[PDB]
Amino acid sequence: ESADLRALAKHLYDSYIKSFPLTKAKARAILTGKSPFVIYDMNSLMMGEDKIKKEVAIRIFQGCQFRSVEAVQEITEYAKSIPGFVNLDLNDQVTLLKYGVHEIIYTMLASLMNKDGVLISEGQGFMTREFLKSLRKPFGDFMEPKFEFAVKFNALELDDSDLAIFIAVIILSGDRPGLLNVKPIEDIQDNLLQALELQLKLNHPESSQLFAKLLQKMTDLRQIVTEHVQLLQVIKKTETDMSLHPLLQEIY
Amino acid sequence: NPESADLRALAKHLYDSYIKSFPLTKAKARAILTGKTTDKSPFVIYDMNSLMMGEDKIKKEVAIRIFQGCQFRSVEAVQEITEYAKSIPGFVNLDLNDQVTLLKYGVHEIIYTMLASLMNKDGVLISEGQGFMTREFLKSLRKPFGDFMEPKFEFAVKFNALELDDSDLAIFIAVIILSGDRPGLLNVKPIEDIQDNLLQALELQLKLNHPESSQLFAKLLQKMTDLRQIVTEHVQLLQVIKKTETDMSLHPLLQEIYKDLY
Ligand SMILES: COC(=O)[C@]1(Cc2ccc(O)c(CC=C(C)C)c2)OC(=O)C(O)=C1c1ccc(O)cc1
Ligand SMILES: COC(=O)[C@]1(Cc2ccc(O)c(CC=C(C)C)c2)OC(=O)C(O)=C1c1ccc(O)cc1
Repeated sequence: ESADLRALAKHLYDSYIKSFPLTKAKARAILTGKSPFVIYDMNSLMMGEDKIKKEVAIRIFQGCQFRSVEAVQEITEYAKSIPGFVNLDLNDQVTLLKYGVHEIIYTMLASLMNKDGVLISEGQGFMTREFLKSLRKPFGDFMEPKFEFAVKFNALELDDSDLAIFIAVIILSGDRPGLLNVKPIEDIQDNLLQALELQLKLNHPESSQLFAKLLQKMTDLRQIVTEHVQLLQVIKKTETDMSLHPLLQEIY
Repeated sequence: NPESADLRALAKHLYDSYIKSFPLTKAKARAILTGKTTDKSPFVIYDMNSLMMGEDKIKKEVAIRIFQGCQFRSVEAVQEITEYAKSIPGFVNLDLNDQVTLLKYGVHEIIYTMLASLMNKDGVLISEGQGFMTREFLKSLRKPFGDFMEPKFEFAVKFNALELDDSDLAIFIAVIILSGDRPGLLNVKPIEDIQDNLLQALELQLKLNHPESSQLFAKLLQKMTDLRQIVTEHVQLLQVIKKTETDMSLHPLLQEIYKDLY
């Protein structure tokens, strides 16, 4: 019966590796020392465009949104590999992904961050924390709360096999508004929570109450998400130069 | 068999995303139209009085109010197709300008493909299938509004005879969006590679779902010629409206789609 939880752990690890090119293992190997191009100022950014692929702060934010949409499809694919997920009411699958992707993006973004900056373009670049802080308000305070979260999150020293199960727990949240059949969602999350618990005991025997400490980080995650939504409004309200091509507006 | 297993998974994925993106499926449309039902029975608009009463029953000039109404729903349909497109594996990975190009030229061919699901020889479901507007009433509309819908009906009765279900249409409308032959595409090869995979997916789906339908795949692909022609006539008809009805307002998103279209 513990054998089924190990099978679930391995299953989610295998699907996580398939769905996400840039693992934490890979990201960590880079961040510590195929060296990446560093963006530390406007001049290094300008030259960066030759491998990054009107105003600086707006172009960066927009680029980030384009790449965020690419990640949502990777997470959607991963979600369909979670035992029981596709058997749920189709409206509930949509609800769980709509509310879940933001929490997952910031969880996985921590894998790409240290206190000094963040890997960009599947590890091709490194944009410095200071450069992002240096953008004219309100763009200068967008990434900073994410860095704060990442520093505290990365102190848990989770690996990819741990994060694979954790991400599944996030997706199967029974408290998303508008859910029609909460029972099988909580029943799957119960099984994932059991699998995560055993994973963290076996993988981190020396790490006392790591399970508890990880679940507590959900608080921080949700604050980071609501804070981003609120700052997305300040943009929509007061930004004249944000108006993209009407058909691009639709995709985002 | 392992290769064909990945094509079944792609068809599954696309159908699943089709159900999520499109509130009114062919399956629901046909259940309303084939008049089996007591709860799903539509109110029928066939004349002015039934249109007037339809205003209370369903939730300026007549021909204009109907045309302004189709405009707004077309916009809402562009939204649904755009949401579907994002779900097609590889689409959001493509160049940003090419994503815009594929949608610009693709959405109207998809609108008319899926409008067929809502049509029989006698008329078309309106207001999410609550209403039904007769083909005769639409044809009797003041020139040039009288012949906007008739070419869609002509296409629909022929297309509908292929007897495709939603699981077929999900892969077909994906094949339409990933068209490498669109004017102004910067990188064609990555589009063609996605369409290759979609076409394999469609071919196995039509073979498994329609075993006794000879060359249904080839016959479906030929219908893409008919869609192309319906869009041209539609655009020509809009040019006439702009000049004849200067007081009538086209939607910017639709204007942007129509801007320098062939
Ligand atoms: C989970 O990770 C991600 O989704 C991202 C998306 C992404 C990919 C390539 C990129 O060049 C960017 C641009 C990142 C910035 C900070 C302008 C984002 O992949 C990243 O390497 C990265 O830094 C991401 C990212 C996502 C959301 C953000 O708010 C910031 C970065
Ligand atoms: C989903 O239903 C359709 O496809 C349309 C849109 C439609 C929806 C509700 C409506 O009330 C109407 C007609 C408008 C009034 C004010 C009675 C049209 O219903 C139609 O009869 C019709 O012709 C629709 C249509 C046609 C062409 C398009 O490009 C888009 C929608």
